[PDB]
Amino acid sequence: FQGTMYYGFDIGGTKIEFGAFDADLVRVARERVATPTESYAAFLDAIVTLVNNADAEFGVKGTVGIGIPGIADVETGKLLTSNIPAAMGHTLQRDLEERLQRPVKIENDANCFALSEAWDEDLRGEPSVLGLILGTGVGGGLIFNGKVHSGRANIAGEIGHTRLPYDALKLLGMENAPIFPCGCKNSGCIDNYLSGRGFEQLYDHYFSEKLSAPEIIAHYEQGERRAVQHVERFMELLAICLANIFTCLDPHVVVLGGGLSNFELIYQELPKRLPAHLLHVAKLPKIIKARHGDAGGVRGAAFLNL
Amino acid sequence: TMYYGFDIGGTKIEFGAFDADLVRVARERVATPTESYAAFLDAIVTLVNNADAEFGVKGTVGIGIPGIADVETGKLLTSNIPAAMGHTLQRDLEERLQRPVKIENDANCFALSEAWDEDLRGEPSVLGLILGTGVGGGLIFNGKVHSGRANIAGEIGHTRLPYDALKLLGMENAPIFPCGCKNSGCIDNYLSGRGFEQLYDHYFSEKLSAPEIIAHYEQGERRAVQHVERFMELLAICLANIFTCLDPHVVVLGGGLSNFELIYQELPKRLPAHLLHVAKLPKIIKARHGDAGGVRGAAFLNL
Ligand SMILES: CC(=O)N[C@@H]1[C@@H](O)[C@H](O)[C@@H](COP(=O)(O)O)O[C@H]1O
Ligand SMILES: CC(=O)N[C@@H]1[C@@H](O)[C@H](O)[C@@H](COP(=O)(O)O)O[C@H]1O
Ligand SMILES: [Cl-]
Ligand SMILES: [K+]
Ligand SMILES: [K+]
Ligand SMILES: [Zn+2]
Ligand SMILES: [Zn+2]
Ligand SMILES: [Zn+2]
Ligand SMILES: [Zn+2]
Repeated sequence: FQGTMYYGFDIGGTKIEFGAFDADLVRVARERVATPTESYAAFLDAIVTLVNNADAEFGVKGTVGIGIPGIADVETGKLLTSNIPAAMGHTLQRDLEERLQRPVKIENDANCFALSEAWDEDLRGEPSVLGLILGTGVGGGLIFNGKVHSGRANIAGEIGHTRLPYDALKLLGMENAPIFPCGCKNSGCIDNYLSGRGFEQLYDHYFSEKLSAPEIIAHYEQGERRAVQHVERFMELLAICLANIFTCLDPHVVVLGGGLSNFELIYQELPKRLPAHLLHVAKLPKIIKARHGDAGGVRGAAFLNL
Repeated sequence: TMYYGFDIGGTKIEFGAFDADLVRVARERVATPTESYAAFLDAIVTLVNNADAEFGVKGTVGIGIPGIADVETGKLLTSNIPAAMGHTLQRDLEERLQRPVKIENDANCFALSEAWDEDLRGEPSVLGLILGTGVGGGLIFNGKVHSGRANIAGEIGHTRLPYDALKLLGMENAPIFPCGCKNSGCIDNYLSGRGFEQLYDHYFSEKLSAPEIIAHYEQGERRAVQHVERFMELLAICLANIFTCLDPHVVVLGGGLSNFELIYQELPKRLPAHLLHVAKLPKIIKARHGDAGGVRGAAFLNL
């Protein structure tokens, strides 16, 4: 008999990342199916397919932990997923507990990322860890003394739904700054600026060409003028926004995840640009790239059931 | 054992002595001597010696300061006390008083003492907010203060106005106030009792005190009513941003402006529009130890 198997899902806009971990926490399955962002019955279908297929492959009933890009209402279980309008308002935990006939744990994706990153031996004893996801949206997971702070209403770490601070707006032209609409239905949330999507939207606003983030970064590496101006602006915008956040939270370690965390220039430029925007006595946190690559979410979700 | 706590203020120095059972047995209140650093130091030193002489012992010394002691050098950054800026307070006092001294941020001390109240025992998180000469925060998670990598945790006063607050204040026409930290537009200069006054004076060109403006508001005077409506909305917008980041279970307000009772009625009404749809309000309460939370938290550093 296989024993206990822990399944984790990291749900994104585009793909559902699935992982199965055995009794020793060795990853023994890895799947990536398309995220159905049309039907909700189909979104459920994808999740449900993955668990049953894995059930049949190892011949067990795995536990199910799910990391979602949003929040499950603490009273109703209904989802708020700002960059997934498909899933908005659904009782995901109950609906999956129905279809799968077992308990399901649901947590925010950045919380799961921060939890798994902070449980690494090098970080487990740090007094605080901030996990930041820069993907389709901007999300945070807050760990204090090794325990996730999920907040009054599962909102802790929702830095993506804070508005651009004055010094960022000044950088972007003040009354001429682009004010992007947000999936939360507010406007000017940093979710729409510091994410990989926001990086792209800012380029398009200033330069009127809809390039992807990888394309803009390749142009930057060739020293192309528009991309260089964009990247300079973006690095300063990211430093200003993070300096504000760090003046509030003052984390010991910041771990970055999501697609835009692979832009290596970030780790060189933040330490240079942050000091101007921090208090005189501030000391920089250690700012590091995710140590589990793109798997932090899957692992943290699986490990909810530990 | 006698435990001394000092809460050092923009305006005044609060002193308290707690006996072995933690009963408050001394209370003194001197003005904060913010002209000279010699005079600042002297006041603290006077209060310890006087209390030493009165109870005939050498009590422990915990101090809550409106600022940060550099984690590496011990030098102070006190944005609204230019007198103390740059000084090695802990070592200077340990010299003059010939015993160890603990130094912590004033809002940290306030939050710690408020969070250890029986009513708040077991809350997963507490945010203590000081709205005084400046704006300060103390973050408590599972009963323990998070002081941060460099003793900056909870420095929400030195975050800049968010876009929705600037829009409320006129965007490119919004007043951008200079800050004691040497940045500009920090909320320290807007949501504090001082900032409340500076916003009134910017819009109405009269330098009234916060109590005077509030009294005029209570009479229904037009300028004060406009100001208070603007202020309440500004406070809700700024705190909604902060609560979307921190999502605290309980928010305890302290400092002079926490006595403006309208705040407890208006925040719950005005916060929801600016929070996420699934946000639930934190319990928003007035300090349960009145003006003593800082003194008690400071004293109890040495517990
Ligand atoms: C209220 C909300 O929906 N906030 C979400 C936040 O919960 C989430 O952690 C963050 C990052 O997620 P992503 O993997 O890029 O899709 O995206 C924000 O927009
Ligand atoms: C960098 C700094 O000086 N920040 C301070 C902060 O540490 C402090 O908690 C806050 C409140 O203090 P107050 O009782 O009004 O005099 O005032 C802010 O200005
Ligand atoms: Cl004060
Ligand atoms: K989060
Ligand atoms: K603080
Ligand atoms: Zn938003
Ligand atoms: Zn190209
Ligand atoms: Zn400041
Ligand atoms: Zn008057």
